[PDB]
Amino acid sequence: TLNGGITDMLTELANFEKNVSQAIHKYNAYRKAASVIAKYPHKIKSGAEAKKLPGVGTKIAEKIDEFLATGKLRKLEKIRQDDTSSSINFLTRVSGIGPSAARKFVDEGIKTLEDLRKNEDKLNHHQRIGLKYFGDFEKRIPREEMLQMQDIVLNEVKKVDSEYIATVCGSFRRGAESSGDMDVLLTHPSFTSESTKQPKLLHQVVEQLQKVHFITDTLSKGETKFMGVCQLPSKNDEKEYPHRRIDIRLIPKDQYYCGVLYFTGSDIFNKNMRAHALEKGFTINEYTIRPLGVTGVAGEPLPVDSEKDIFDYIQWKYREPKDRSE
DNA sequence: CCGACTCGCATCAGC
DNA sequence: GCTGATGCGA
DNA sequence: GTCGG
Ligand SMILES: Cc1cn([C@H]2C[C@H](O)[C@@H](COP(=O)(O)NP(=O)(O)OP(=O)(O)O)O2)c(=O)[nH]c1=O
Ligand SMILES: [Mg+2]
Ligand SMILES: [Mg+2]
Ligand code: NA
Ligand code: NA
Repeated sequence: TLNGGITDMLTELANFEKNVSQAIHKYNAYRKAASVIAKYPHKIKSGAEAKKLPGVGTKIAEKIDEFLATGKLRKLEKIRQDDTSSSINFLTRVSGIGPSAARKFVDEGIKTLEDLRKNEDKLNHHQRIGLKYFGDFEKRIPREEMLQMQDIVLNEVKKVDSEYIATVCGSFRRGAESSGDMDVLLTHPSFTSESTKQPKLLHQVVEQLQKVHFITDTLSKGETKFMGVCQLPSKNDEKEYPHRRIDIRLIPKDQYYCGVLYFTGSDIFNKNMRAHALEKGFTINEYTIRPLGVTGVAGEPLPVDSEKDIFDYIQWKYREPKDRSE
């Protein structure tokens, strides 16, 4: 990271606009600029140099020049001193508490960690578990642990039905040396885009993982998406592993490649690829890639037989998962 | 100059 | 209960 | 906040 200081500054500004200003497009603007600078293979010398990159306009160019000259940003220094901003930015770090709820909690005088802990009855379920594992959820997961978790999930899933296929995506599939959480794609031949020949396909998997005490908590749970908490087993006299966030996503089996492309990421890579898809006259979700008729409505799903096919349509060279970490 | 920047689950308002 | 919007998150 | 039209 040749420009770590610059990208940190931009990320912190992105978090401000998202959590405090509640301006999601400014959040995305700052995160795009941070991303494009992160992969820039030179140590940036000026805001003008950075301005040539796509996503870096005039305003960010000015802030880069201020940072390079002084090592600080006065706009950020003020934001850090603001109490409401500081309180909201902290509260939103609890999973389940977004910008809206964070601002509402502050109005009611709930703005610290002990505040949250004494007002548990004013949290919904997701928020209560997010508070419960606040410390754990901010810890990274070494790939070594990710490999153990993959081993458990894939085997427990096989025990339920051998026709399941569990694929670990996210930063792990991109080959990250450490991950923020675990992301699992799930397929079963009974569930396709044409029909669902078996009920509770995701349920049975979740229940099995609970049965062996891998899954410990549930944030949300529906037909196709599970969002919860898991933990590795520790041997005798060991300090326990931290509790980890786990997402499980059931996708129609015939729509695997669109699914695995989506969940592999990164999130900014997905935004860029889908934006590029639009400019090429296609639209992409986790299910399909569809053309746009000039009238502006999506047409019928095009044939997809690999991840590369999706790249081919929008005229991108194929990029390995390890080169999608934007 | 300025419109525009994919979806699942929880929860709530309105009927 | 159903529908559609909002919040939050992947 | 940025940018393509
Ligand atoms: C947050 C987010 C995620 N995704 C997709 C891309 C991610 O790689 C995938 C899993 O989300 P994640 O676990 O929050 N991101 P990650 O696995 O790439 O990185 P890490 O968990 O922080 O290590 O979901 C989106 O398509 N839009 C999003 O806004
Ligand atoms: Mg992840
Ligand atoms: Mg995740
Ligand atoms: Na630029
Ligand atoms: Na949060």
